[PDB]
Amino acid sequence: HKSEVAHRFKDLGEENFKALVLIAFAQYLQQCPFEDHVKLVNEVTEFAKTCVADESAENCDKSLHTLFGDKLCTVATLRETYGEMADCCAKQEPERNECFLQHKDDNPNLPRLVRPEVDVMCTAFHDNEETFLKKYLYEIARRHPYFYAPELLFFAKRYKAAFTECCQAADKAACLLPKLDELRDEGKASSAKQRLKCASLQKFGERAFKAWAVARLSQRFPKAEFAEVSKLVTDLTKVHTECCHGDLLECADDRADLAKYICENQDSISSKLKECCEKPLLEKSHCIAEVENDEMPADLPSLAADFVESKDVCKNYAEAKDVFLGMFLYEYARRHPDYSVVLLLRLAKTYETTLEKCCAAADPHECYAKVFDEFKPLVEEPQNLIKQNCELFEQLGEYKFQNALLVRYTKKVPQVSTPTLVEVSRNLGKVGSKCCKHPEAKRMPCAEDYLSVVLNQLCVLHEKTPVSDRVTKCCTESLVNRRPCFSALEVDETYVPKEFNAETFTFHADICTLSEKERQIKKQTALVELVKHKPKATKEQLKAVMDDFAAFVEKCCKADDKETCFAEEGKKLVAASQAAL
Ligand SMILES: CCCCCCCCCCCCCCCC(=O)O
Ligand SMILES: CCCCCCCCCCCCCCCC(=O)O
Ligand SMILES: CCCCCCCCCCCCCCCC(=O)O
Ligand SMILES: CCCCCCCCCCCCCCCC(=O)O
Repeated sequence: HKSEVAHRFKDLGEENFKALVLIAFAQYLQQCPFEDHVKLVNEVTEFAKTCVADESAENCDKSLHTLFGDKLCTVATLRETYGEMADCCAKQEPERNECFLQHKDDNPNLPRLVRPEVDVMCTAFHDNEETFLKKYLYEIARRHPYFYAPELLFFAKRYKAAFTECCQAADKAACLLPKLDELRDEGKASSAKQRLKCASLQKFGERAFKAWAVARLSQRFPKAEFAEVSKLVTDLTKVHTECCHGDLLECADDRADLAKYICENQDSISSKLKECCEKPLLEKSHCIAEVENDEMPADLPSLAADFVESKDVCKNYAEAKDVFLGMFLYEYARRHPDYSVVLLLRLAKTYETTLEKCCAAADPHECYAKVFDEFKPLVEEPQNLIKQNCELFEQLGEYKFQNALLVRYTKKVPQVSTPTLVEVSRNLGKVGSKCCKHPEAKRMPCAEDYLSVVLNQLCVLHEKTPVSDRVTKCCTESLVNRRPCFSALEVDETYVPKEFNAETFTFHADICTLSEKERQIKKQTALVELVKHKPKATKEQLKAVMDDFAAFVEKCCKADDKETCFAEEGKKLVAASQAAL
């Protein structure tokens, strides 16, 4: 097109356009005040309309990167506020855009965003909807300069829906707060998935990611032929690499192109893409990436004929090893939408090892004969862990389950700080609440999806302040052995018990007025501290102390003159508990 500004403006619409321009500037000029970004947006938008009325008007022929860089270099305080970044303005466009990219601050020093009171939010939202929503969109964007813009917009619209609905309800807070919590959770989850997947693309190279994409794309598109899944894997690897580099426009064009291709070849790929492919370009790739798995073909043979009994397995494997393993993965994954991607990768890995050991042995066709028998245990491992853990979650509530995990992982890595054990145990509990309500046929993908974020959050924390050599080993391992590495952690039989500190086990009547959430975190904190002090306590002993404590709390929150109850009965509870252990 003669005018990229005009074409993007027509295709996106005025509203999406303004929001995206705001996110972009917010991500590059992370320290300018909101009203500055508003003025930049309005100026750019006005220019855009000029180009929509006539693509030949001056400057409309310029590229997007040139116009963006020009507006950046129009900020008069650029050198005072950003220093080096102002030097990018001396370069010509190919180098200028890259320089700006590099000078994005992934960790700016900005005060933590305070969630105001529900009445304050609803009042501002009603009295000034667009400034209320846009200011927050800027506050979020400036704190995630590498978060993909369009997805941030997709979140923003869900925030708008949350306020439009809840600020009319009688119990506003009961409506909104859970929704704001969900949005926050998905936001940090996604924002960490991005960083994780790029760090894997850099650490382990294109091949491993290609493997992953074969598995997931095959579960999603079982009716597609291998050549098509392979074409999509190559294009998807390109998209991810480019998006991990950072350029918004390049990444967007790559995703839009892939979406166009997938929508023109629906019959070759999937039958559940009908509506996604009718959505506007802004939502297309997003919709296609979230679509449910396609129904798998009914009359699918077993893999025995192609990958075991057939002669030429070694010939077809040495001919193009990665293509062959890709074919094995493809056939296996499209047959098992129930398996996790990582599990399929342990299968493909195992099959690769044995094909390596057997095609060089006396008789290959006999060495690799009973290979699929090797898959069974690797498959039953996550299955048994799911059955047992969801079975435990059905017995105990979410909270008591959290306490079970708390005791197990505290005994496993007692060197981890207390608040981190509490937060990991509670998060794992939430994963149990969410996935255990699916049937078995759909539980393992769920767990993986959630575990990858939880075990990810742990690892970043552990990187900043390392404590356990075993946890470091699990965090530096390949993303396929990460979860198994954590499951392999054993109780630390070398840990020296922590010194008894009376205050750690002293309780005051304020606990009676705390919210259920803060009361829970207080008791769970004391429970971790209790296991760290008496790490060798047995399940029954621990239950006895916890029972004593629970009854003690309900007695002192029910008594006249509560503080003396907590101090007296507190002394008795502690003495008795030390004696029992
Ligand atoms: C369409 C071809 C894609 C290439 C497929 C290669 C399959 C390799 C299978 C081994 C598992 C790969 C998992 C990554 C970890 C590793 O490097 O070992
Ligand atoms: C003068 C222009 C400055 C910058 C303009 C804002 C950039 C807008 C381009 C982003 C459009 C995203 C297209 C859809 C994304 C996707 O399908 O993946
Ligand atoms: C990064 C996605 C951009 C749009 C192209 C994807 C459309 C094909 C659907 C396959 C998506 C599978 C799940 C996400 C893949 C990924 O980004 O790693
Ligand atoms: C920063 C250090 C964090 C260390 C946290 C220690 C607790 C590890 C949590 C392990 C969860 C993985 C669950 C896999 C299934 C299993 O329980 O075996």
